[PDB]
Amino acid sequence: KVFGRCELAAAMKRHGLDNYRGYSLGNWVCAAKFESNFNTQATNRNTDGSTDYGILQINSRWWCNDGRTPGSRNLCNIPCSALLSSDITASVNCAKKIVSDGNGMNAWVAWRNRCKGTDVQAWIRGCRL
Ligand SMILES: O=C(O)c1cc(O)ccc1O
Ligand SMILES: O=C(O)c1cc(O)ccc1O
Repeated sequence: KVFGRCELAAAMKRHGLDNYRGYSLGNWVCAAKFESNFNTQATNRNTDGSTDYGILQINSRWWCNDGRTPGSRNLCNIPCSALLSSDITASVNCAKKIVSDGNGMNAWVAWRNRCKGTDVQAWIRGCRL
């Protein structure tokens, strides 16, 4: 599913990401924009052999099982394919674990390089929330 900007903001809010670990909703929308272009089906292979999955591009080396990433820890206890669903529940629950692990949203390269230090509130402006 390719979400609209405000559609995804509303879904993320309903699932508890607004101000989760202190990160306002616009941070999460901005991160999804630049990780996946709001596409739940996005997949991208990493140099190290792992793959990133879903709207928040969650990585198979640590967080989910894709059956082809040697050394994977599957810390979210899910198949990576669960991160590609039109239902964002699995992606959100796994993201909550990731963001809580001490490094915050710096875990997401696109957030660090394209959202952090910007007017992230812009990503939710005009949205019914
Ligand atoms: O909250 C959700 O899971 C949700 C899912 C959608 O497909 C669209 C809007 C939403 O708010
Ligand atoms: O592709 C981009 O860099 C981009 C940046 C924006 O601020 C808005 C939409 C986009 O597609």
